[PDB]
Amino acid sequence: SKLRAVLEKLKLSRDDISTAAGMVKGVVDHLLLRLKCDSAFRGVGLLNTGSYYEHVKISAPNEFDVMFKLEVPRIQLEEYSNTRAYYFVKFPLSQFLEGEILSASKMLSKFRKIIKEEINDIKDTDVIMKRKRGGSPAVTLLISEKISVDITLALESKSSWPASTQEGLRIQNWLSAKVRKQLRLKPFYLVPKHAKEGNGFQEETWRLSFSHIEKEILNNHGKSKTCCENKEEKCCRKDCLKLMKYLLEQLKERFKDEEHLDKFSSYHVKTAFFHVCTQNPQDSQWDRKDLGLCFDNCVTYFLQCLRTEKLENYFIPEFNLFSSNLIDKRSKEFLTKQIEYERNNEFPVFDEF
Ligand SMILES: Nc1ncnc2c1ncn2[C@@H]1O[C@H](COP(=O)(O)OP(=O)(O)NP(=O)(O)O)[C@@H](O)[C@H]1O
Ligand SMILES: C[C@@H](C(=O)Nc1cc(Cl)cc(-c2ncc[nH]2)c1)N(C)C(=O)c1cccnc1C(=O)O
Ligand SMILES: [Mn+2]
Ligand SMILES: [Mn+2]
Ligand SMILES: [Zn+2]
Repeated sequence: SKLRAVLEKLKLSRDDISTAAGMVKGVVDHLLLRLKCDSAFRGVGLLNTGSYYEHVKISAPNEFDVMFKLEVPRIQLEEYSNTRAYYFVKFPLSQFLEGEILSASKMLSKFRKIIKEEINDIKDTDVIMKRKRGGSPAVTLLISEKISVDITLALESKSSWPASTQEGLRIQNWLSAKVRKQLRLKPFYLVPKHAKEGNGFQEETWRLSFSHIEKEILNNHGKSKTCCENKEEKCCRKDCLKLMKYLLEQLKERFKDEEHLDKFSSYHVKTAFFHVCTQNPQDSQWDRKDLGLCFDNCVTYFLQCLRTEKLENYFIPEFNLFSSNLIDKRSKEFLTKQIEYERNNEFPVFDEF
């Protein structure tokens, strides 16, 4: 009942949703219209993604994610240095070429410059652009000093997914082989997040994103097509993800003056959650009346990922989110220590008083 009380606190206010939805749509639709007036971005379209649109945003509707997608015909990908997730793109767009290479940094720079200029002309609403966030492919706005919106430029390809995904998306026993085939016929996206190059970055490179598929999975998440559509099939999958997100969010807030938790994000618990869904494919393994055990399942799986330093990207199995190339052993051991403490003491970080 403690966890149910936490979930109640984490629910979004209907009034907050109403106000935030109206503000975000108005700003983003406006910016989409304006971007379409530039010769480079004339074909851009909108794709809403991330936790708000997955219905697993917690506490307040104060952070939205949207892709501004662009279909570039005759796209040719080249994997960057066996990184599995990062690619060169080979091809109004000549302004972004460096050779035959379509430079991710050049496109993102112009994207940001246009948005910056357009929000300066917005006089009816309080809209500012936040300082660049290291390693982010997004341009981030703050509306009314309270609502953050991450706008990510994304190249769209309707080609077959890259070979690094061949063994990913292992949903056959959970969501079915038919659905896996259907999802892999959808487009994929490249976002301007650059591969590491020594102490710097390979500024021409793009990164694969399957944020849209993650949304498809979370909003059609049951083995039963009617999971969570009736009183007899309410599962606790989304509640477990919300609780894992809150656990990480609260620990990051508490330990914010440490650096050890700075490299963890909600995508780590999202990825681990998808793996637990693969391991537990039946809706009967996610019964509402088993919330406590299901959440403990999720926590101990995440702990094992930290201990083994293994957290495969759900779509790209050879991309290890917990590689020591990305996160120090010391940082993973530190997070392990804090989560173990929370588990062993019935999650005091969840308590308001
Ligand atoms: N490390 C990553 N690798 C791949 N995709 C990522 C990564 N981080 C974020 N994304 C994608 O970008 C989306 C938006 O990121 P973010 O706003 O951090 O997460 P979120 O899922 O919306 N959770 P939150 O906003 O904390 O409630 C995620 O849902 C992912 O699809
Ligand atoms: C680490 C970094 C990052 O790598 N994000 C990322 C990586 C990839 Cl590969 C794809 C996409 C994507 N695909 C579609 C839309 N966005 C995003 N990050 C998590 C953020 O900057 C961040 C921080 C706080 C809140 N929100 C975000 C955010 O990203 O929304
Ligand atoms: Mn988000
Ligand atoms: Mn975001
Ligand atoms: Zn369900």
